[PDB]
Amino acid sequence: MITMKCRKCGKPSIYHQKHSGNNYCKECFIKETKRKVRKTLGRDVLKNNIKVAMGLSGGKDSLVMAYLLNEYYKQIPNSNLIAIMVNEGIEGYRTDGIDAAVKFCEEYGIEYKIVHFKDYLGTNLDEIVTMNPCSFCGVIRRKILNRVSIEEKCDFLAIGHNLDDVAQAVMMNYIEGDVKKLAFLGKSLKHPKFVKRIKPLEKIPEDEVLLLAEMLELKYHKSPCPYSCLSFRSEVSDITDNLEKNHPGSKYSIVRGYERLLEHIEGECKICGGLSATEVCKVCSYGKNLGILEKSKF
Amino acid sequence: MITMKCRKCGKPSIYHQKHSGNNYCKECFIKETKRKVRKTLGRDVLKNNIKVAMGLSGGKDSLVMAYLLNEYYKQIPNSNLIAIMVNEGIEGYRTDGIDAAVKFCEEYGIEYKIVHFKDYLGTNLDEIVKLTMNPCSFCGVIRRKILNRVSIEEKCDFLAIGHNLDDVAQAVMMNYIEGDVKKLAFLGKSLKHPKFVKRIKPLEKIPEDEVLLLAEMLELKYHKSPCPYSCLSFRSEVSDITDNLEKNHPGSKYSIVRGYERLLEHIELECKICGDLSATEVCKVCSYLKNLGILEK
Ligand code: SF4
Ligand code: SF4
Ligand SMILES: [Zn+2]
Ligand SMILES: [Zn+2]
Ligand SMILES: [Zn+2]
Ligand SMILES: [Zn+2]
Repeated sequence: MITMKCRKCGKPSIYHQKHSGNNYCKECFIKETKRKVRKTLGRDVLKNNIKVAMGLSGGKDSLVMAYLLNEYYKQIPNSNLIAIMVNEGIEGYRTDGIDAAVKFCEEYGIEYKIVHFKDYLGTNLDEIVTMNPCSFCGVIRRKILNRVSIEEKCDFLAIGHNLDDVAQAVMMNYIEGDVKKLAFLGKSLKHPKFVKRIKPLEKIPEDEVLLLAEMLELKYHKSPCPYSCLSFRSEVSDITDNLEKNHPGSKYSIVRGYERLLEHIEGECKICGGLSATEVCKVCSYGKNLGILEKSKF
Repeated sequence: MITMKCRKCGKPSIYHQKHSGNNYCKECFIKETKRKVRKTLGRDVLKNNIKVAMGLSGGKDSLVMAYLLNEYYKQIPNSNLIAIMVNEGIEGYRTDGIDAAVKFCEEYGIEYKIVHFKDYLGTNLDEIVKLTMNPCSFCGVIRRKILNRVSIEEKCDFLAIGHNLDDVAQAVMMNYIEGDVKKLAFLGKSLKHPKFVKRIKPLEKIPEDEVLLLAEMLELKYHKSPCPYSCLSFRSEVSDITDNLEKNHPGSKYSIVRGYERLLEHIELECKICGDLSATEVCKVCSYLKNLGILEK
């Protein structure tokens, strides 16, 4: 009686979903991942007369998200999909990673747009003499992607964050005790054409994203950062992993717990563009330390 | 340059506070622990014309908290301190635990009151017949209601509980991992309590290691008090998470707690025969009180 046949077709299985206790072959795993992503996005995102910008970085996540989104919008006529790669401009890596994303876009017919850090910002790599490097990079990338999505007049900005990436970030915000970082995430419903950040992979674990990348034979590139290595996220990932390894569905209950939390919690800027308040811009804080550069509003 | 002299007096040290990177001798550590507890309680708790009931269970925490509170209220003329021991009646050796707590109350002159679970309707002489849920949860929930009803009976202003920084960081993390917002809703709302006696935790910001070190220096005769009918492995797993986080990032337990304190201040704000209620449906928090036990007027 206790075998390993597929839950949907009773055929030999390739994946045992440790959370649910369900076995899935190649075909049934792809179908249930597509179903879960279709559920995550909803009918507001998956419909006609919709333009979706997507932040691609060459890794498994971006390419897996890019492939799934393309499969849906391929069978929708007036529903465009644009790919944005943001070249940080490092002497070490970054050059490799975007190459795998560009070659994917060519092979699958996705309109790509490579935008550089050394364009919107004057300095390509490091503001050496003081201030956090990995954070600075992520904050700017978000503002660049928002500005490119507005420029291309996109309805949504798709980001390849998986359930592990979200569970880690939630747990990090919990361990750090950040309520100010939790506050900025609060006002993210619908704002002045401020392109809505969608995460199609938000409920798919890293292992499933990786397994889906292997089965689709997607030529993804890891691209390790030569100027940033935060050991806290790798420590937090081990916490969430060991929690999942002892209690299946921990990562989901951690995330669902933050989703419920964010519901029950209660353009302003200078020169550039609105994000929260005028005061002294959080992005232009590092800009003030050097000198303000091109690309701004009226 | 790099020695080990005391941060407050420059004398050889007995404790290295791994989170602050500071060193304290016996006298300076006792003084900084007393200062932190004085800070946790405030002027409203540490003043004249108040009575403080305190849940004692015989362990280092309850005795350390009982000793500190007694030191303060000893010099305060019009302020009282009552100790309440709750024998759950769940057989085994709970008696040896209360024995250490009673013998402290005798040696230090604190008015003690031993109250039973069986005395407040039911039995619980191992009642679960064939902290998270079912046996361990039901015990903790009742204990709270018994302690509240003994404090009301003695007309106390506050109910002191021996929860330490480790105890508090773990519970917060458990509530985070479980994703409980309904259990988070119970905390707060009832901030303007009518009949409910205010639950104070003097040890709330003192880590378990400091509480234990303070117990050793004061030569307190505390009892181990182990449970023969409850062992929840999740809290022991969570404690290891909070410990390994502290061991790699000093002050993690405090930032986890301070993060929950800041969260609870910016968050969203029928029980027949007994009472409690306060924006809650059916038995409020009373696990059952129906069929298996009943017994009502
Ligand atoms: S790891 Fe590198 S590319 Fe990623 S946010 Fe940090 S600095 Fe930027
Ligand atoms: S460990 Fe034992 S005494 Fe403590 S709450 Fe659980 S059942 Fe009650
Ligand atoms: Zn199948
Ligand atoms: Zn700005
Ligand atoms: Zn000293
Ligand atoms: Zn009741």
